[PDB]
Amino acid sequence: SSFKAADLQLEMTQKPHKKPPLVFGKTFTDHMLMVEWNDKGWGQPRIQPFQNLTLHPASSSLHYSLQLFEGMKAFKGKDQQVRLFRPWLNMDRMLRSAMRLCLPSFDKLELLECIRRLIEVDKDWVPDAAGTSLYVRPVLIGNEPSLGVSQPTRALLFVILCPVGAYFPGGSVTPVSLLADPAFIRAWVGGVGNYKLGGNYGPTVLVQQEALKRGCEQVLWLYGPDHQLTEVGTMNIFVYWTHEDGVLELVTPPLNGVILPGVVRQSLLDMAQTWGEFRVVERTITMKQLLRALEEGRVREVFGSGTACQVCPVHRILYKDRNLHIPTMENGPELILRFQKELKEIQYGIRAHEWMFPV
Amino acid sequence: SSFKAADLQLEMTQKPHKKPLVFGKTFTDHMLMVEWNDKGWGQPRIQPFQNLTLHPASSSLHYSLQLFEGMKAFKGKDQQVRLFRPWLNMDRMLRSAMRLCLPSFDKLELLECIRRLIEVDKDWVPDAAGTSLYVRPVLIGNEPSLGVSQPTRALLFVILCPVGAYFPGGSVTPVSLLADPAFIRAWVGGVGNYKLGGNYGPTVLVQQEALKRGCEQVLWLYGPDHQLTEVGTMNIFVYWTHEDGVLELVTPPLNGVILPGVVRQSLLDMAQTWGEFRVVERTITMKQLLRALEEGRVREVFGSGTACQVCPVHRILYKDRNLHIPTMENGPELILRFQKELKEIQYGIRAHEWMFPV
Ligand SMILES: CNC(=O)c1ccc2c(c1)nc(-c1ccccn1)n2[C@@H]1CCC[C@H](NC(=O)c2ccc(Br)s2)C1
Ligand SMILES: CNC(=O)c1ccc2c(c1)nc(-c1ccccn1)n2[C@@H]1CCC[C@H](NC(=O)c2ccc(Br)s2)C1
Ligand SMILES: *Cc1c(COP(=O)(O)O)cnc(C)c1O
Ligand SMILES: *Cc1c(COP(=O)(O)O)cnc(C)c1O
Ligand SMILES: [Cl-]
Ligand SMILES: [Cl-]
Repeated sequence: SSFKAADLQLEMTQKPHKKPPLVFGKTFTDHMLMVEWNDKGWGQPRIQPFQNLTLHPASSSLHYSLQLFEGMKAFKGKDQQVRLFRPWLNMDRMLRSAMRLCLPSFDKLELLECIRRLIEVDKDWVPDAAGTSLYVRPVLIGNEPSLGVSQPTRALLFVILCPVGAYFPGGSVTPVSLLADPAFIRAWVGGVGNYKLGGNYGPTVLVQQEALKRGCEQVLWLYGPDHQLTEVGTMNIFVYWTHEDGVLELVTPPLNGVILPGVVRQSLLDMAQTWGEFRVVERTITMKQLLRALEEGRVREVFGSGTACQVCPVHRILYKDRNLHIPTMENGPELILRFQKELKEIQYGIRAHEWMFPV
Repeated sequence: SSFKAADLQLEMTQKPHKKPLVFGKTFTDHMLMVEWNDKGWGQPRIQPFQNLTLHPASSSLHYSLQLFEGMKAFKGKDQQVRLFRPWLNMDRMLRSAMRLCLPSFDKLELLECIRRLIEVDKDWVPDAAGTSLYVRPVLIGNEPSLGVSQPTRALLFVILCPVGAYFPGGSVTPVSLLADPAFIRAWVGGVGNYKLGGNYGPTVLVQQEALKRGCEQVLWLYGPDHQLTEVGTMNIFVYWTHEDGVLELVTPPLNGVILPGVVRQSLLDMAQTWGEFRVVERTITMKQLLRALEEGRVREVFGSGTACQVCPVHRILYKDRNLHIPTMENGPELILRFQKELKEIQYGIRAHEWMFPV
């Protein structure tokens, strides 16, 4: 069974936060969704003032990382209408994460409505400046007051919101440099890298500091003896090139266990497939193929995809000691600009689309 | 710079709870709490047991900036309470902290604080055969920020649980293991060698799969040669006559996918000290185990950890095929010897530098 949006309880706040220089993830809206689960099943969902959590010191969320999260954006169009981008995919992914951690199942459409209801309550937090959005952070945590390692008998689902600025505030895509060092592993086949679980991120903090120490902005996560490019930072990685077989192609790593199935990533594949102008494939990509392709001037554009930026160009990769220039910016970046344009059009209501869910 | 035990703020409880055991559900009256931030560590405080108040954006809950430890205090016949090799836990906790970019601290200061805490709740430490006080330190990040970055805030706390005897009737009872290579606990280059919360959540579903398949625990296999790495949340040992005809005690080496257990190390030390057979840290593969079993060379297989000290293994389900492991048939002599000596040391029957008095 599941909590129902029909049973939503609303507690409006009596201490409205002073509304706003928006740094991602540091500013929170006035309300939050909160739903508890125990042996009686799910409690009633409530929207309530933004407040601290009270947790037992033995809560399984804090000892054995019984935790998962989601990340999606709500967009305010020119028509002043707020919409969520392909939220159904986030709910699908959230439910898969929950099952992987033996956390309680819920109804994806019910949570979607509760989230819709929450954003409606806090709709005046949704900025409308170009490229801005409201970031939605649903979380599901185990909350058993017990040091045993087992399926929890209690859990907490909550959602908080953050207004965020344009990822490219200059009003144009700015490329990033990547550290590609095979010493670091994000995830492995047989692991849980393909689920959006807190456990996958904690260990990356030190690696990201190492990228900074070596003059890079983000980490290119390599995997295997053959140095497969899997993801970049917290984003999916795409390469637009002419492959060894002479075919112009957009490639991204396949969903074989080490890749988080990004909503933007799936959207880019869907869009590109639909245009039908070039080959679009899911295949592994090795550092050896990339080096060769750069030597032969076959690489046009490399970029990350994710809710944060939508698509972010890469201009450099430090692989061991070798500094590799990636000619993304010298090639438009045509495909990147085309993706941003079409996504912006869809997201901000410029052109009505099944991918958008009205608040 | 670390917090100091000298600065301890004691706040005794207003209303003490009545004493009694399922592991990890009963807690004592007090807990240690220390806060960290841009001004460094606050002052440590032993305060009554109580809830944590966390910002809903806490990095402990979003990005698993969390680590823990697990160790036991034992109350001997002289009613003195002793911790088993706590310095090793402190060493391991600090390594974990550094791996997650959480604040460094002084190992001796934290141990003294834990000692002070246990002293305050000394009467919670049970003394019946096989019982102990379980000590659970935790360090968590606590940034009120969704950025994935080094936290500028953190929380170190320690809670305590009295626990019963791991074995019913004071007698080792063996377990069955599921050995399925599809499930991978940790990878070379990963963080399996640190005691981070993120390593445990993913195992919950795998343990359920184990139960569904008639087994009690998971045997964690690694690599294309199906190396035996760990069993459940414990290290794994094999006592056998090796391919070269020599009697040996073997356990996988600390190559990155193995958690360096305190009991594990103590079993190696103890067996090395007896100098009666070969003690070695070497990779163990399923192929080697199968051939050894077929040739009658395996005497005992067991796990080691703070939970039970040593736990015999009598069956492994591998590739839809049940392998009988003749551990109980062989005494289990080594297991029993290890348990007895650990027990004598732990409950003070024999003096030993491994024990830290409270
Ligand atoms: C307006 N800004 C946002 O909407 C935003 C910004 C950052 C977000 C954000 C939203 N959401 C997240 C986030 C955090 C954890 C998991 C998933 N997403 N993050 C991560 C924070 C830490 C850095 C990380 N950046 C990268 O991985 C890369 C930059 C360039 C390349 Br190529 S990769 C993004
Ligand atoms: C009296 N009991 C205890 O002191 C006790 C019991 C269990 C403990 C316990 C104390 N402390 C922990 C624990 C939990 C997480 C990390 C480390 N230890 N655990 C784990 C709980 C989940 C099951 C796990 N068991 C195993 O892995 C195996 C049993 C037999 C073999 Br062979 S393997 C132990
Ligand atoms: C969330 C996430 C993605 C995909 O992001 P979307 O916003 O769903 O496109 C990719 N990789 C990692 C590591 C992530 O955490
Ligand atoms: C804690 C732990 C060990 C070692 O336990 P000790 O009690 O330190 O001997 C081994 N393996 C795993 C997976 C653990 O969590
Ligand atoms: Cl969709
Ligand atoms: Cl020691």
